[PDB]
Amino acid sequence: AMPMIEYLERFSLKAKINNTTNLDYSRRFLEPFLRGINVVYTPPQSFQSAPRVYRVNGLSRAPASSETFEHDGKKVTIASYFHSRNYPLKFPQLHCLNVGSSIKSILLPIELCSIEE
Repeated sequence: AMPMIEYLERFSLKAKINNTTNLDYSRRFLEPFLRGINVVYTPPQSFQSAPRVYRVNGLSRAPASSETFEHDGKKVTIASYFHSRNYPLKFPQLHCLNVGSSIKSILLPIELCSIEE
């Protein structure tokens, strides 16, 4: 598993990667580029889930700092969602990956995604 963040830094930015770097604009322009890819999502062990390969429809219309999602009739934000799940996000203020389907969109920051070499 090659960290998708590593891919972004080396290939997408050609510079330094971080939330302090303008990966936001890279996120928005890479949307069609990632639309139709497969990534291995490495879940924090608080999730108790196995590294799952998700099919990327694309990227979310909003950054994970603003993106709320319905989980059991309750909406929370992905930034706080991972943070309380014992995974402090390094890219919380950036767009989240949209995998799965239109009916149920799995939104996960590309920080936790790895690309299968």
